[PDB]
Amino acid sequence: GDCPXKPWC
Repeated sequence: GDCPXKPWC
């Protein structure tokens, strides 16, 4: 759920 906005996303 860490997306969007994430580097590993």
